[PDB]
Parts: sequence; C-alpha cells; structure tokens
Amino acid sequence: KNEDESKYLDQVRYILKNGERIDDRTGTGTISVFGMHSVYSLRNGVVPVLTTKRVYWKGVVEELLWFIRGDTNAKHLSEKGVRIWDANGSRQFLDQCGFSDRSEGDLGPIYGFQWRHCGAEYRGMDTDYTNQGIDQLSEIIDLIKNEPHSRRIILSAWNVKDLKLMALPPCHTLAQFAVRNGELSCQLYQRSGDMGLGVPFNLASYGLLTHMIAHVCGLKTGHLCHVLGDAHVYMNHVDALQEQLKRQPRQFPTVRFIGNIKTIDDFTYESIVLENYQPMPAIKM
Ligand SMILES: O=c1ccn([C@H]2C[C@H](O)[C@@H](COP(=O)(O)O)O2)c(=O)[nH]1
Repeated sequence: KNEDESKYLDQVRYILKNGERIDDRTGTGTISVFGMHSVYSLRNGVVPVLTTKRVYWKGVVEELLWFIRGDTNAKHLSEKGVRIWDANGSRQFLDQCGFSDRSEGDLGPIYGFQWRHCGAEYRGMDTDYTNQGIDQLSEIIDLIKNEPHSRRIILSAWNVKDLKLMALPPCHTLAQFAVRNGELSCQLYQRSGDMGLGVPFNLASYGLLTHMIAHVCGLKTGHLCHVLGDAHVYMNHVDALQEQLKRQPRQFPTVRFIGNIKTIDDFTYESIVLENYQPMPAIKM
C-alpha cells in the first residue's frame, strides 16, 4: 500500500547500485546521484514520515516552530532538547568559520531569518528584527489565500548576499507552493540530501509545513514533489541503509491540529497531533 516510501527505498537502491563514489568537501566518501525526483501524497492528513526507520519527529516539529519564529539561536532549540544545530553554533565551529565576534548558539541569517526577515541586515541572534526585511512566509500565505493560482509562490533560504554569514548554506534551498482542486501542493528543491539522516527529516519537515499552511488557509493538501541535486549515501552508512532496504514500509502517519490555530505563528508543539506513527527502530549510522 505505502508505494510512496517504496519509492524512497528504490532511490536508495538506485544510488547504491549506480551512484558515483566521490569524496565530499570534508574528504568523506559518498555514493552520489545528481538529479533525483519523487512525489509523496499529502492527501487525507498524510505526512511522509518514513516507517522503515524512526524519524526524529520531536526534532522536526521544534525545528519548524523555531524557523517560523525567525529564530537563529541554536540554544533556543537545544533548550527543548533538540541538539541538531548545536555543533554549528559551538564556540569551536564559530571560530573555525571566522565568526569569532558571535555569541555561542548564533547560526547567522539561516532559514528562520530568511523566512521572516529576508534582506534585513543581520546583526546577531539577540537583535530584535520585528518588521525588518521581507516576511516571505506571510507573503506566500497571502498569495495562497488571495491568488491561489499564482506561479510566483516561493519560499527561499538561498540568499546569495547572506551565504557567507550562515553556519551552513541551506540544503533545503527553496520550496514552491501551488493550489489545485482546493489542494495545496509543495515542490521542495533540495541541493544536497544524505539519504540516511537528512532526507527523511527534511521530507517530514516540508510535509508538516505544507499541512500547517493548508490548515491556516482553509485548504486540503495535495502532494509534495521532492527534487534532489546531490542525492548521496555516506560510505559509513551503506550497511545501515542495506539493513533498511530489507524492511517493508508501513502506512504513513497522519497529522491533525488542535486549538484555535488562525495564523502560522499560533502553532505550538501541543497543537500538532501525529497519528499512527509506529516505525521500525532507528538505525545506527
Ligand atoms: O537539512 C539538511 C541539512 C544537511 N543535510 C546534509 C546534506 C549533506 O550531506 C550535508 C551538508 O553538506 P553540503 O551539501 O553543504 O556540503 O548535510 C541534509 O541532507 N539536510
């Protein structure tokens, strides 16, 4: 039944069999295919959270709420027990990236800052940016409500002028939205995805975001197109993914929202209910 997860497993199988063996910017071995595409149904509450290996759903939600706040302070995420950005905000990493002037936790003008304040001058995570720069997230919700057929509904973190200030240039580079049949769909352009850890997390994240926007706009959800540039498996993850490929997918979970959620800024951890998520165990990578 879960044909959509079967497609992710086929992408991993295709990469292992046909990918090129290349060392990345760190000197770490990868197996890579440039240019891959997959579609996931979001209909009837479905969020494409992989069942063949547990996805860090708590991390997905807290990260997304922290993006929506426009927050770039890794400590605010770490304080909810989500440490995924902590390495990139560490005194050691900041100094290595020539950000010696930044406070620990300051990731620079990454996703949250771009989504809510695109074009504003970044002056550190502790600065108040209220009403500074372009609120892309507000703008795309305005377009979906007022001009649902627009070909111009883009959320982009790839701010060229800001790339040098970021802890990391964005892997999930831009997302286009469209409405058909009163159904909101999303196409995510991901320049770089590790099939082991990153890509499943990112699929859950953009699936959830599309549902949250659809909810606040009074729309059903259609599909998520996932477009990859460098689709890769780290050499030291090959055995873990060969393990995952032996597993048969279960049905994807569904999401529903509780409370009086009127705007994108009103979602809380507690307002987001994930239903029937029973994955096989996380695999050690
Ligand atoms: O949301 C994210 C963040 C990172 N990565 C992975 C992809 C790469 O393996 C690495 C980023 O390295 P570059 O592509 O920037 O070299 O992290 C993802 O897959 N998703």
